[PDB]
Amino acid sequence: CPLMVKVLDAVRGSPAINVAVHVFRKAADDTWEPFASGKTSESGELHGLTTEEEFVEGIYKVEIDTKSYWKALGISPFHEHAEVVFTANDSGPRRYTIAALLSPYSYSTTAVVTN
Amino acid sequence: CPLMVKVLDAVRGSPAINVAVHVFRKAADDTWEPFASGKTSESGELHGLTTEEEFVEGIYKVEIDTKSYWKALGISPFHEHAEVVFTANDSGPRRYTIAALLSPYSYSTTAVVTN
Amino acid sequence: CPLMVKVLDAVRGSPAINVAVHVFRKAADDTWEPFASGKTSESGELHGLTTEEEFVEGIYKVEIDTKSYWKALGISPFHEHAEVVFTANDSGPRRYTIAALLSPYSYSTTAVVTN
Amino acid sequence: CPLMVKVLDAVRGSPAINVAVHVFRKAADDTWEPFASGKTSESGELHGLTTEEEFVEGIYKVEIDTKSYWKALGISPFHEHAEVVFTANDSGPRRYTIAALLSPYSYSTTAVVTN
Ligand SMILES: O=S(=O)(O)c1cccc2cccc(Nc3ccccc3)c12
Ligand SMILES: O=S(=O)(O)c1cccc2cccc(Nc3ccccc3)c12
Ligand SMILES: O=S(=O)(O)c1cccc2cccc(Nc3ccccc3)c12
Ligand SMILES: O=S(=O)(O)c1cccc2cccc(Nc3ccccc3)c12
Repeated sequence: CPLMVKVLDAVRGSPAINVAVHVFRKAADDTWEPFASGKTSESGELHGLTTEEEFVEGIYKVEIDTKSYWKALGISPFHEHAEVVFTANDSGPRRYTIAALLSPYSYSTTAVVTN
Repeated sequence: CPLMVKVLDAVRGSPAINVAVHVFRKAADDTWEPFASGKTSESGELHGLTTEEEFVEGIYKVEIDTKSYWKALGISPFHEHAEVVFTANDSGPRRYTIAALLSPYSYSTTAVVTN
Repeated sequence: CPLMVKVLDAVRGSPAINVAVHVFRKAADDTWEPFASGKTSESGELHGLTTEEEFVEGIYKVEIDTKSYWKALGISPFHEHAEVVFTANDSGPRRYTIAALLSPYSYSTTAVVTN
Repeated sequence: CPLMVKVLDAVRGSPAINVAVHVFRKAADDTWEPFASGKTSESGELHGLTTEEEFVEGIYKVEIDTKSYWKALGISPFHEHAEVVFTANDSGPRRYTIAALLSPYSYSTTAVVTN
């Protein structure tokens, strides 16, 4: 599993559960092509988006539907979604964990790249 | 000034100077149309992107070109850029300050909205 | 003004107003001695804590009373307070801006140091 | 395991390994009494600090020696250490994960409280 997404709720101090995540890969004509999607689990995690074979070098975009999450909690948010755009590899494939720390008017995003 | 962007370097503890910023607005046909652009000053701030008249209701994307910034400092960062996507002025005109806190493998973004 | 504190509310996207701040300095006997205190203004900022003359070299602790802030807004937060502990002026006098970004179960803190 | 600490390096996008962590419990006379300590593992995690039996309600302080971490990497940091001060329980015991996201001049800290 080369790509994992994790989402935290900073208001409740909990995993952000059932958050939709859409992954896109940048095509040769500079457009965003749908690549993978899912929703975070009870632990706020999303695994099995892709495989090592399919996760080739290139620019990827991870969109996290933060607005719908806050809407379900009855809390007015600022952002439409959180966006994480990055180049897969320098490098030689390894494991990418993208984490998103959510607040209604702020978010932090981190990348842990491990062997 | 209804839209301001501020960028901080969390490695040096200093304003992030000369950071390129591109702003887009979502058109009726669902495409991102160029809206405004500029670079942060010596104080890490970018003003004068737009006017109250031109800053109508809509969905805006603020793209902060973080990769270029880090590379010039000799750092190969994770993200291509920081993205901040939000609905603006849907309850009348407001003033928006978008701040970004930059690390090579992480960023935080905040919004302060005033009436 | 060599020491400034700024506090942001990440739930409301606004300055955190009337937040109590206590500053301490480490004495030669290793105890924390009261150095200065105040509360953030309507802009979320606290100035005039000290002077260049009184702000000598040493280890300082800035205690930001975040729990009291959240409770008044009807929120039971995780942290008692945010702490920021740092050596100051060990390479000559500097100006320090300490910022805190507050969420109920998370905070970020930054420092901008200028000569 | 009622108390877990996790430390991330935001410059390298990696677990922060071999970071010293000291835990204190607030005594009746308002002093900090040493309670538990350790160093983060290769995964940047510290488990087995305490037991459910010993981890009674009260105020705790988790000190993360961030300065020594950056020093070993040859990077000049701002903070002496990161401090996380919190009340264990409202509530009825459960699991506390304290995470710290480290940059040389900034840190974020989060709490995930789970059943
Ligand atoms: O690791 S934990 O805090 O246990 C954690 C537990 C459960 C869900 C999480 C979701 C996103 C990030 C986390 N960690 C995190 C926190 C701060 C910065 C980066 C990642 C989550
Ligand atoms: O405010 S200051 O630290 O003075 C600051 C000074 C200079 C440049 C800054 C750029 C972006 C954000 C800041 N503040 C900030 C810090 C944390 C959260 C949100 C905004 C900047
Ligand atoms: O700069 S602004 O967002 O205008 C801002 C406006 C009003 C109050 C603020 C309080 C603390 C930090 C800020 N900025 C900040 C944001 C991110 C990182 C560091 C500092 C505040
Ligand atoms: O969960 S991961 O990113 O995989 C992660 C992996 C390895 C070490 C980590 C250390 C601290 C926080 C993490 N997460 C985190 C990130 C952002 C906010 C809160 C916690 C760590």
